Order: sequence, then structure tokens, then C-alpha cells
Amino acid sequence: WTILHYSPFKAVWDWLILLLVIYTAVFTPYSAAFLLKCQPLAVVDLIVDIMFIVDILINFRTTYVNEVVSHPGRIAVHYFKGWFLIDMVAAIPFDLLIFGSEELIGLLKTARLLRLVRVARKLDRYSEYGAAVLFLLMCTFALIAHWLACIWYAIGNMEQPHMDSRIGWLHNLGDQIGKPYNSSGLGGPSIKDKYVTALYFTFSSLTSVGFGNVSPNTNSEKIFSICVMLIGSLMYASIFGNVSAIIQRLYSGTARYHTQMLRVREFIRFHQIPNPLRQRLEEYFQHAWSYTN
Amino acid sequence: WTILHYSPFKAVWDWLILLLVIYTAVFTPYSAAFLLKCQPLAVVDLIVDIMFIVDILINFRTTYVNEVVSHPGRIAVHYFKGWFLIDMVAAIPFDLLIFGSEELIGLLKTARLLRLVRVARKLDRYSEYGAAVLFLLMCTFALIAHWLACIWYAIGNMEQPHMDSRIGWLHNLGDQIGKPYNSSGLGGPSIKDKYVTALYFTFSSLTSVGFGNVSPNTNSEKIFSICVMLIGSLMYASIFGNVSAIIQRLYSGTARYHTQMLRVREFIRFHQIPNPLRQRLEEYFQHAWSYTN
Amino acid sequence: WTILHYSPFKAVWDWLILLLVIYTAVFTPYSAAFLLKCQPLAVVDLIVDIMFIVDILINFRTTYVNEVVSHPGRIAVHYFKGWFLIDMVAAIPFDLLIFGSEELIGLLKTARLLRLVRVARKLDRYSEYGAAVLFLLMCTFALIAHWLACIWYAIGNMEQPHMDSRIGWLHNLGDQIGKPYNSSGLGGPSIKDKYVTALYFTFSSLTSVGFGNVSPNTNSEKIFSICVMLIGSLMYASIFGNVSAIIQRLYSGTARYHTQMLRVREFIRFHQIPNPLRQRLEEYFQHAWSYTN
Amino acid sequence: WTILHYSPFKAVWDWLILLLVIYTAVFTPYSAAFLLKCQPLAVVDLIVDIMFIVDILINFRTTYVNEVVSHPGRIAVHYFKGWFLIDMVAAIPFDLLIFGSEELIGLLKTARLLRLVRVARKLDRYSEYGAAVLFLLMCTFALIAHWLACIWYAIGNMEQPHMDSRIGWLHNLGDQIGKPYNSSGLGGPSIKDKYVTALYFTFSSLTSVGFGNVSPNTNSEKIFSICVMLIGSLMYASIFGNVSAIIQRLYSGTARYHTQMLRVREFIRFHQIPNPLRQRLEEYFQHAWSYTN
Repeated sequence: WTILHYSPFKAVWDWLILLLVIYTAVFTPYSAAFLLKCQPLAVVDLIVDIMFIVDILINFRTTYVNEVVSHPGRIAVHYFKGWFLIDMVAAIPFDLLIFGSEELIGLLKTARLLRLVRVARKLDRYSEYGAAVLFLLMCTFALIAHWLACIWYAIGNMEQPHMDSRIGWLHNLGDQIGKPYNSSGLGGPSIKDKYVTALYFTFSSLTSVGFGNVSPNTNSEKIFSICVMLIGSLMYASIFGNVSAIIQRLYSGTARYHTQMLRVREFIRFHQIPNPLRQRLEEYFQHAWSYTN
Repeated sequence: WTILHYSPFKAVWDWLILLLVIYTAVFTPYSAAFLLKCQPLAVVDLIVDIMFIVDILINFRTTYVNEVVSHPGRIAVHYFKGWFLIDMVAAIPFDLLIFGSEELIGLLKTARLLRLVRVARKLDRYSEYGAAVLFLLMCTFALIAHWLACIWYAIGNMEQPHMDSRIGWLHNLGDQIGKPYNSSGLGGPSIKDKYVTALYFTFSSLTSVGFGNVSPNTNSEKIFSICVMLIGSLMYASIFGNVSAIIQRLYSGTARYHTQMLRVREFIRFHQIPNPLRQRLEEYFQHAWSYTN
Repeated sequence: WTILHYSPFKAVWDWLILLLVIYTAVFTPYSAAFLLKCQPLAVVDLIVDIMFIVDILINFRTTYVNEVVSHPGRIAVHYFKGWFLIDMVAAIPFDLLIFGSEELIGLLKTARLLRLVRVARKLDRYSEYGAAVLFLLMCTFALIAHWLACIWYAIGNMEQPHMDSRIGWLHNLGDQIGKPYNSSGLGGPSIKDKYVTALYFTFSSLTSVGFGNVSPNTNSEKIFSICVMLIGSLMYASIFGNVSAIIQRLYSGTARYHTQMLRVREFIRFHQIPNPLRQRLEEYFQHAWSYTN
Repeated sequence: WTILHYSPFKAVWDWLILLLVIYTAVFTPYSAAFLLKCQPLAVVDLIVDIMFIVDILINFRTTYVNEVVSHPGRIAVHYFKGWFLIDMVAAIPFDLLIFGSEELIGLLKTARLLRLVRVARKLDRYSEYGAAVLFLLMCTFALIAHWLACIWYAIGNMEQPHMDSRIGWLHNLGDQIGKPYNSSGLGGPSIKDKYVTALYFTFSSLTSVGFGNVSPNTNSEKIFSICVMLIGSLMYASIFGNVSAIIQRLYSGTARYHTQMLRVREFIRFHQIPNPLRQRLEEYFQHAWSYTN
């Protein structure tokens, strides 16, 4: 058998794998930052890993254009020359292969972030619709804010148990919500308080509003904020440049319509057109425009 | 009888109903957030509800285009197939029908916010003039800031009387203005202090300036700010994209004029035109431009 | 005698009166806000008032276009029908006519701000050059920041001596710089400290950065900040829209040059042009472009 | 001998001198602000000064266009009439010529900042590639942030040892990180803490996010922030206007492609083209576009 790459099955499968790549982009950075020391999430994480291996089999059994190539040997060799390496490294189950704690293993499972490359390949499918690229651009913004929230928590959590003298952002969070840290590192804020504060601070940093309660005090926190001010300004020159451009592209029929209507209105004023003729001019423009766009 | 939809009466009535929809958009969210436990506002609220019912009768008696249809049966059936459902639900007097406190009834009167749909329909009338769409866009910005101020006060007021341990924004407001809360929830800021601080914080959040005195500390306050940072950035890519585009559209005659004037100026420099001819060139451009735009 | 409106004298006089209007726009709001209870400023203020009266005489003796009109009666009648009223009210010496303190008289001298209308008239002269409209736009931004700094100090100074209980921005300034207010309103910050802090806060508010040390606490201070967030966002959609557009207009020769150069570069790549011909193509474009712009 | 200005040697040498100008732009302001009272930096600083003198010799031995001029006398005279003065003053070793402390001498070595003019000349080379002008624009932004960080530290360090009464930004930094100043000016933050805080504050000021921990309190600090709010807004109207324009220029093939594809898609919808013809239309557009761009 062989799947045609343009078929309605392969279209639905590629949009299903977009949602599983978004699951990887959320829960892999989160587990590596917040959770390092069956459940519904533990079985879902296995189901998703199985579907990312099934997608390797579909890539051995899909046609390609280089009109179409359909021979299984020329398909398999094209994948082995192309993306099979990255798609395989994104699937190696290192948790079953290494023993050196669950911290090393859970950090090594960040190799799953190579699944973002499956979305970077298939942009010919995903970018075709204006409403789909608006969904992509807002998910890219919300995922950059989330990955930075995981890095910001790693910077806090790698300094809170140190000889910090109560300066870093996690001690200040403990004081600000009335959940202070004891000297042994016991007590303190919950994982919900620490995650919600980290995500709040990185949306605050990226959108460039500082409400004054979370702020960087250690040199590592300040160097992280210098980097997020560089990222946030390149990202606003790119993402929110493109988001407004796609909104203005969706609005483009109406933007042209107002422009041509005002040219007709000024022509009507300049020639001082009488009402029995004027109605025929402006009703003709409405008929012609609604007919042809 | 039957109203022509293009008549000067129906034009004035549609602009009158825009101002009554703005009254609904201000005073319905405000009453549901700040006031839940005759006066000039109580009689005005009844007068406005009566005029929104009269508008249902005008919709049973207005022509429509599908050239015009004027038969009262084809008018009435078109409205029953179309918007009559939403226009009726926006007019059901639930305060006269339900008994379960004045809190439930006052919250249920938020069904009046369906009147915003009357403005979403009639955009063919309201968007025709550049100065009118500037008035709409600044009212949309000021109303989003006000609706968010009502949600932010609901988030504060649903946590201030809880076992909060004096963390949320209303306790901090009480301390900052020297009107502290007693343990029983007595004393505290006035409704003017709480409304002005809520509206100040949501214009602060939407325009992305944090002056440092109001800030989100509870997880619900931080999740609200994460949402207002997403809303504010999509809204600036849309509203303030469009506001500058309409200002640049109003300026477009002058923007073209400077561009053509500088082309003529560079042509005059490049050919080194003598003054007796140069004056005739640049005065001709001024005459021709002021004649034709 | 009669001045030709296009003469090199009238050109120099109109640019001199722009600088005297900027003096009025700075020192009239400043004196009315900060100074209300000879010196170099007192004699300069008289010299400037004399030159704004001389400009009324020049307006009785200047030609106008309605080709030119040069008859002194048709000049004088055109000015009496036009701007003479506003130009006269901008020159009435109320300090010599009224007695009711120096506070009323100094506030009434704000009638001099009508001199801003002389700049609003003569925009045909002042907007002709791209570098001059950049100077205007940055002076409009710096003057809006200064007028708002005078309003913000009036809001502070009308509440500091009240039964405020040490909440408003001037008490907090006194504490922050170690110059606290005594209970009698004695001590406190200097006029330099109060002006520099007011101007700092309004550039902070207009550019939407809040560094956290100055913040609005009273309802009047918060309502002022709600207004400056509305002004600042309309102003950025207008002034900094136009400033970037004028910078991009000054850059337009280079922006076209890169665009045409890259079209020629892609044509050269697509046809795979040999070097002996390629040099002639790209050197011709450099010669033709530097010849014609 | 004589170097051809277009040769692959002179191309590599001009890109090497760009990296040595960036070294000067970083380490000269840093040494003059932070370090004023062999090592790897002391020998690198001598090596760089030698290479900037070798570049004067290359300028005496390079052809120029005024087709090319290659005569060594006409080359040398063109350089003596042109840039030789500034290139020589950028190389005078004042440290070997003056004795009046190492503070005066180290401040006088800021004459090396004239090397930025070598980059301002050669923009015909450096601006040719879109990825190179993105590297320039982000280095200009990061260097403006660094030069302002050196000025901000000079403003702090010229007031910290004064009769300040613990108001200025360096005393507040000492308190915020638990490294307070003793009355003699001993103790306090390290040069890493002071530099990282100064650079953090100027990226914070330029990108218009104030996180609330560093803020200007003295009049000199507030006047510096008024200036950085003026610089940052002109710079965002220029640098981040241009950075988005170059990103949109790099994207321009794809932006045209989506626009033409949607015109073809709307033509196909409007004429209701049957599938056997539709495939030939849209595959032809893909073939023609991938052939010609």
C-alpha cells in the first residue's frame, strides 16, 4: 500500500500531528523544569509517543514530488536521505535505555522537542489558510512565553536552595503571597503559584509591561531579562508585524472597497452628479463589487 | 404604513440607537459588577428599555433589499427568520418574571448585552464616514477597558471577603489610600475608589504601562493579567492598527500632495528649470491639485 | 508700503515667529502652574509680547492670494474678517487692565496660548521641508509632555495642602528624595525637583514605561493617568506614525534603490549572466540611478 | 603595489575592520566608565590599535572611483583631502604623550570612538546583504544600550560618593542585593553587579518596560531617563521600523506568493472552475512561480 500525500487522510493526519506537536511543546518543557524530583497524563504521554512512531511508518508509505513518486524503495530512500534521522532521534526512548537519576533521564526526554521540526517542514499545508496562520502565530507567542517561563523557573530554582540570602524571585514570591520559605527550603509557594508567576512574568516581559511585583534581582535573572527584551523586540517586529498583516489581509476586500467607494464619492462631488444619475453610479459600484470582489 | 430603510428618519433612528447601545454597554456591566447587594438612572434605564422595544416594532415595519421589498408579510417573515430571536431575548424583562435574590436577577439582566449585536449588524451605516469609525474605534477601546474593569472588580470582590490573608488587590488599595478594611469587611475604599482603580488598572494593562501601585498577586489576578496581555496585544494589532490607518486615510490627500510635489521638485532640480518657467510648473501643480484632488 | 508674502523677509519673519510661539508654549504654562504665589526672563517676556504685536502690523501690510491682492484696504478688511480677532485676544495685556490677586492675573495670561494658532495657520510654510516637520513633530511631543507636566503639578499642588493624609504624589516625592513636608506645608521638594519629577512622569506616561517610583494614588491622579493613556495612544498612532513615515520618506531614494538593485540581482541570477556582461548591467544601473534618482 | 578596492582581500579586510570597530565600541566606553581608578585584554587592545594603523596604510594604497584611479599620488592626495585627519586622530597614542592622572588619560582614549566613522563610510559594502544589515541593526541597538549603560553608571558613580543621603541608584542597588555601602564608600556592589544592573536598566528604558526595582530618583537620573525616553522612541521609529522592513523584505517572495495565490483562488471560485482544469491552473502557477520568482 501507499498513501497519496494530498489525500484527505494525509490532510487530517497532518492536522492531528500539529495538535500532538503542541502537546509536546507544552508538557515536555513543563515536566523538565517543574516536575523533576497509571496517571491520566502518564498514559496520554505514552499514547502520543506511539502516534509519533506511527507517523514514521506513514513517512515510509507516503508519495512525494521531486509529478509524484510512488515506488516504496524511492519513498524509503528519500526519507533515509532526508528527515528520518531527526524523526528517529525524536522517538528514541532514553528512559528505557539509561539508569544517573530520574533528573538526568527527565532532562534527556527534552529530545522530544525535535518534533517541532515536523511543523517547520509542513508549512506548505499549515500556512495555506489565513485563520490557520493566525492560530499558529498566537500559539508561537504563547509557547515562547511558556518556554521562557520554564527557563525562568530553572534560574529561580537553581538559586533558591543556594547561599542566596533571600534575594531571588522565589523568596520574594513566598513573601508576597504569605507562603514564606523556611531555612531548610521547606514551606514556600506551590507548583501552581510558581508556574502561574513564571508565566505571568514572561508575558509581562514579552509584552513590555512591568507591574512591579515580580522583578529580576540576581545577575542571572537580570541577564535573562536582557535576553527576553532582545527576544521580545525581534518577536514583536516579526509575530505582531505578521498578525496585523494577516488581519489586514483578511480585511483587504473591505479596505479596497472603502478606497474605491471614496474615489467614486469624490468623482461624484467633483462632477456634481445629479441624484437620478448618482444613484445609478453608486448602486452600479455596489452591484459590480458584490459580483466580482 | 412602512419605513424606507434609507429614509432620513431611519438614518437618525439608527444613530440614536447607537447611543442607547453605548448606554447599555456602560451601565449594564457596571450594575452587575459594582451595585449588586424613582432615581434618575432608574427611570432612564426604563426609558431606554422601552426604546429598544420600539425598535423591534420599527424592524417589523422597515423595507429591506434581497431592489427593495415593501410587503408587510415579507418584512415580518424576514425578521422572524433573521434577528427577531436575539432582539427579543435582549428585551425579555426577567426582573418581572423571576423571584433567587436581586443578585441572580441583576446578573440575569446582563442579557441586555445582546443589544451590541444591533451595532454589529448595521456596520454598513456606521462605518461609512471616517470620523464616525474613529469614534467607534475609541469607544470600542474605552468599552473593552470598562468591561475588563468590571471583571477585575468581580475577581477582587469574590476574594476580598474570603480567607485571603490580605493579599488581593482590594486590601492593597485600602492600605494605599488610607481607607483600610476591618476584619469584618467593614470600612475599606468607596465604590468611586474601587471603580476608578479598576478602570485605571485595565487602561494601564491594555496600553502596557505598569506604574507599580496596582499589581496582580493572587493566581486568579495573575491569570486575568495573562489574558489581558493576550487581548491587549491582539487589540493593538487591530484597533490601533485601524485607528492609524483611518488617520492616514484622512491624511491621504496631503500624503499624495507631498509625494507629487517632491517628484515635481526633483524634476525641477534634475532639469535645472529657469525661474520664469519653474513658477509656471509649480503654480500649475498647485492649481491642478486644488481643482481635481 | 506692503510686504510680499513670499519675500525672503516674510519667510525669515515667519520662522522667527515659530521660535517665539515655542517660547510662549514653554513659559506661559510653566508660569501659570509653578510660579503663581528687571529679571532677564521678565524683560524677554516683554520683548516677545512686543514682537507678537509687531506681527499684527505686518499682517495689516502683507499681500495675500484669493494671483496676489496688494491693495491696503483689501488686505486690512481680509485680516479683520479673518484672524485679527484671535491675534488681538492673544495680545490684550490683562495684567495692565485687572486688579483678584496676581494668581487670577497670572492664570488669565494663559490667553497667550492663542499664539499656537499662528503656527496652525502657516503650515503651508512650515511643513514644506522633511527635516522641518521632524523638528515640529518632536517639539509637539516635547510640548504635550510639558503641558501635561503643568496639569499634573496643578493636580498635585491643589491636593498637597488639603486634608490629604499624605497620599498624593508630592508627599511621596518629599519622602523619596529625603525632603519631606512639614505639617504646615513647609520644607518639601524644590521647584526644580517638582518640575523635573512632573516632566519625568509625563514622558514616562506618554512613552508607556512606568519605573515604579512616581505613581497616581488619588482619584484625580488616576483619572489624569486614564486621560494620558488615551492621549498617548492616539498621539503614538499619529505623531510616531508620521515621524517614522517622514524618516521612511527621507530614506525613500535608498529604499527604492535596494528594491531595484535586488530585482536586477535576481534577473542576473535567473538568466545566469556571464561576468563581462554582468558588470555592464550592474554598473549601468549604478550610473543611471545616480544620474536620475 | 596597489590594492583594488573591489578585490576579495579588500572585501575580507573591510569585514575584519567591522569586527574591530565593534571591539572599540564595546571596550572603550566600558573602560572609561567602569575601570578608571601583560593581561589578555591589554595585549588585545594593543593588537587592535596596530591593525587600525595598518588600515591607514591600506588607505594610502587602495584604488578609488571618481572608472578607477590607481596612481599612488592621486590616491594619497585623495585620502589627505578626505578622511586621513579623522583616521589619524582615531590613532594618536595620547597615553604615550600626556602625564593629569590615569583618569584624564583613560578618558582621553575615548578619541578611539572616531573608528565608528570607518563603518559610517563603508555602508556601500556593509548594507548590500539583508542578513548583514539585520546584524548591523541589532548591534546598533545593543551598542546604544551599552553606551547608555556607561553614561548611567557615570551619573551614579559621580553622585554615590557625594553628600547624596543614600538616594541615588547605586545605594539602592547595594540594599536590593544585600551588598550595602559603608559610610566611607567601602563595601557595596561589585563591577559585575553594577554593569549588569546598568545594562539591564538601559534595555528596560529603551524597550519601555519598567520592572520597578531600578528607578531614577536624583534630578540627573530623571533628566537622563527623559533623554532615554526621547532616544528610545526615535530609535524605535527608525531601528525597529527598519528591522521589521528588512524581515518583510526577506519575506517578500512569500508575501507576493500568498497574494497571487489568493487572486488565483478567488478567480477559480468566481468562475467555478471544474477540477480537471483547476488542477492545471494552480499547478501552472506553482511551476511558473518556482521558475521565475
